[PDB]
Amino acid sequence: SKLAGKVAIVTGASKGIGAAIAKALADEGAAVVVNYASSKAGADAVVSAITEAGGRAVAVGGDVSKAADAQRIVDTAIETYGRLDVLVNNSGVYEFAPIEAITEEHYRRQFDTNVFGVLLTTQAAVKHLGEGASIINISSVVTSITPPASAVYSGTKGAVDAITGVLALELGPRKIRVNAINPGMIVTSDLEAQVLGQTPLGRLGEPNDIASVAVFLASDDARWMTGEHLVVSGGLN
Amino acid sequence: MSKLAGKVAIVTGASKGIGAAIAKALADEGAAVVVNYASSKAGADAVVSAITEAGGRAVAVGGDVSKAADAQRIVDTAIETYGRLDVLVNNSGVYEFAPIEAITEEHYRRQFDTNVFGVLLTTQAAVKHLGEGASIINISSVVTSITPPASAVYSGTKGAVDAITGVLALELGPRKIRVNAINPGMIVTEGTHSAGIIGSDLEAQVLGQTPLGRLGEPNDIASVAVFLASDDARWMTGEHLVVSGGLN
Amino acid sequence: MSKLAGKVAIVTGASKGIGAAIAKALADEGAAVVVNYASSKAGADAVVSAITEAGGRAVAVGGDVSKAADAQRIVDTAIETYGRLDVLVNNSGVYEFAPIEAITEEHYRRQFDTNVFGVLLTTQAAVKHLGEGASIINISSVVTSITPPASAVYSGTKGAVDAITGVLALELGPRKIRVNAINPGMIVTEGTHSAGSDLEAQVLGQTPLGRLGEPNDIASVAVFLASDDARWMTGEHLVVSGGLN
Amino acid sequence: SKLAGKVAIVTGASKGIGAAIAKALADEGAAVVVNYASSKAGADAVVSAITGGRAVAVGGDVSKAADAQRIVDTAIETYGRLDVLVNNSGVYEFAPIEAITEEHYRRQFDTNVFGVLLTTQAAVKHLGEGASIINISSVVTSITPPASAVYSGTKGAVDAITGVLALELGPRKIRVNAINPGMIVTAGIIGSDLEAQVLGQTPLGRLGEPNDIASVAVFLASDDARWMTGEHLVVSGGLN
Ligand code: NA
Ligand code: NA
Ligand code: NA
Ligand code: NA
Ligand code: NA
Ligand code: NA
Ligand code: NA
Ligand code: NA
Repeated sequence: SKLAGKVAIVTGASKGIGAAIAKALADEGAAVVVNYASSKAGADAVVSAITEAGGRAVAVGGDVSKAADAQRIVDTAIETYGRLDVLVNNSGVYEFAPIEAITEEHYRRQFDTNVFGVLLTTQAAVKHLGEGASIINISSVVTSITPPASAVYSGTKGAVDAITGVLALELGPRKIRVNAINPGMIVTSDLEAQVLGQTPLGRLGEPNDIASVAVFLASDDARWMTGEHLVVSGGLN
Repeated sequence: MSKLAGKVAIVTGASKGIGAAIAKALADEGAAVVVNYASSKAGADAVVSAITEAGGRAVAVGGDVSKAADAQRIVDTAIETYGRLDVLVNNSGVYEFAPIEAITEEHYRRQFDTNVFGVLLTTQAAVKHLGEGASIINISSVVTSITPPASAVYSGTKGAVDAITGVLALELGPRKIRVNAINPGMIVTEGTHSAGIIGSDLEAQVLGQTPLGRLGEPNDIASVAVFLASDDARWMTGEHLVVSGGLN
Repeated sequence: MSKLAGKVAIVTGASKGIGAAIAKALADEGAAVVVNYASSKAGADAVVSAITEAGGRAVAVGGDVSKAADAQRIVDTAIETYGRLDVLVNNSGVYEFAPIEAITEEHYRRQFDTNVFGVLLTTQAAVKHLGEGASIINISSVVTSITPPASAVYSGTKGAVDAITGVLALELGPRKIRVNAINPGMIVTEGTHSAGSDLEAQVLGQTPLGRLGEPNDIASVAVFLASDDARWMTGEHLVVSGGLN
Repeated sequence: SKLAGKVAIVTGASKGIGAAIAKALADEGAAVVVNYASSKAGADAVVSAITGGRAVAVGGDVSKAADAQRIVDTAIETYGRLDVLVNNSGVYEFAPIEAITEEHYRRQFDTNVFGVLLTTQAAVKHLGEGASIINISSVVTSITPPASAVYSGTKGAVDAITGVLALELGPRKIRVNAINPGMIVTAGIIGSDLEAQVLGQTPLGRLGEPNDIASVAVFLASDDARWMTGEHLVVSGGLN
């Protein structure tokens, strides 16, 4: 198993992409700290699924935009499993608005979680990370396609892309890898039909389309990649 | 003929450095310029006197682009003073470096509020007065290409600016308002290259990676701003022009 | 003040379209222009007449940039006629589309030889006369960003031009010679917009600025890059497609 | 096993990157046609190393249309199918602009570009839903080093070809992606000096090895990459 003995944290992992990454990491033998912001029951079902199949996992509630919660999520990993190897920053929220409608709260809520939350969780994690560790930031294909009415959301993801490249260089001497995945629209309307029509591989994405890439980046198979942004959108860029 | 004859521009963060040089260069091409400053009134007054002494029009206005009321007042100043608005240069920006271990909430908020939110607020207030042929220029940074260690917050702000540039290019395209970014390299005091000064270890390191063999000075950026502001760039929108002497 | 007063430029493939508009636009800023054509002598002669009748200096020279001797003669024409060389615009280029199944050796070679080897041979000849402040402008294409179906060879060639631009910027930077690319979108006959095909319609629908590009859209960016206004830009690739990328 | 029942072709596979890719893919259950331009011994060695699995050596120069076709026919004749193509066959030569010749241009573009197009063209007949094409390009398309105009040009062309074919073959659900390797140690003062200079610019603090590329090829060949096409993965230890 690619991640035997390793320990991963996945933020935003009660549902959807985060949930699928937590399970796929466990399938390769990582113990997984399943952080949830919203739905506790979803996270408990992720833990139950991991543990039923012979894995180890633990759910932990918390809001990554708050320094104390970010720290507690990292502590959980160490207090429960004694080590940390992989961080998946997946906690993200989204809201669209044209330039005329953008409010301060629209700006703050998204930057606080999508950017400051990545920084706080990563800062907390870095204390425990050494040679071979892998940090995976979940960004979005919007940094390539930058759609109308997405200035703040795409703004947050542009910030994540840049942070990924900074930390790759900064943490390189410590041999900690930092990469991004830039997913397309992932289904867990007009937009779905539009996006489908622009998607070369002829379907909409699913959570496990992202999960398999996160596992690759988490594993030693990606030991010579850092600072990369992998667009996982079925060909849309 | 002057490229910006009869036009009006706002330049945010224009008391010094790049923004000051941009204001002067836009005025040189006939634009009347609202010189916005965050706290150096004396700097902005100097830029206005240099503009008017050279035969141009300009007016200083103080205000924090991160505060909606100040964003609106900066834009009102253009319309009240000159009757119209054609060019917005979002240059207000602050910078601070820190490794991941030293990042704090205030370090994060201060840079994002000014370098991101201030761009959105100023642009939001301006667009109600922009029509076909208008040009918004966002001053980003070469850090979005080279992403140096200990710049996670700063570079993050500029990544955000780069993506906002793309979004608004698409969003404002049907109104025929252009939106582009300039991504400056490290910029040093005007006269540095003529004085033969390498000022610091950081300057030396960037200079060693700069193909053109010096560091940029403010007028290096200003001339690109005028280009993007003019009709010469009419078929460019959503671009990010790295202006670093070849460092990327 | 004319931005290129006293400078000398070469524009390859300048008998029509983008090339022609670039030649006229450089001369409008005071450059003397060597107007190179591959086939159409009459196109080049009318570009020259247009320039001289507007008070500038220009000369036509026929030649195939994919042949070393012709690339060298194009450059020697600048030096013999005007004494110097400051600006090279590598615009000569051909295109042909074809799906992978249909690609032929001739379809590959003709495009690579003109679009890539021609740029190399011309730049090579020019560099012998370029000094500080020189500017080399390669005409690439938006296809390097959008990479459309059935353009493997053509996009291949422009992808090569994009890379060569980055290499030569680093390579010639210590000599203070700038090297940049323009990556035009689809460009149609001048006047098509003001006047009012299915591919044209498709590309128009995908263009944020609401029309198709015309040659002067490219020309004015070429003048910028040729000038001292762009003195702090080298190795860049400017997409000039009305926002399509 | 990620590529159980699948068949792969890897071009220029007698040494270095290509050989390591061939062993990695067969390690996941794929039958590998191991193309070599010259070193039959190396290729045979690779095949021997493989035979847990299945493999067959084949000589050919992908720049020559008939050789490219025979590489693909070898796959179909020996194993009945074709699922993965790795276009690795590459020559490299460096020269500053003053030193560029017609022969230096042609030999690189013929193998690094026309050979990719010929081999791909032969192969696509046989490729269906879930097939994966992997083009080995180079980090040079990001870093564009001096004295590499022709070699970086070839790789810039491969990057663009990758994008075109991802969109072109999308409707058939054939994926097309590139790896952009950094310097992979696989001479004299020139090699040592270069190695130190690249090490110093490499954030992960060593030089690349062939397996560093191989493991990424196996990912792109596999279904784990089923939602990626038209991508270019830099595998350089962080140098870009
Ligand atoms: Na885009
Ligand atoms: Na695309
Ligand atoms: Na970079
Ligand atoms: Na570079
Ligand atoms: Na694309
Ligand atoms: Na786009
Ligand atoms: Na580069
Ligand atoms: Na880099």
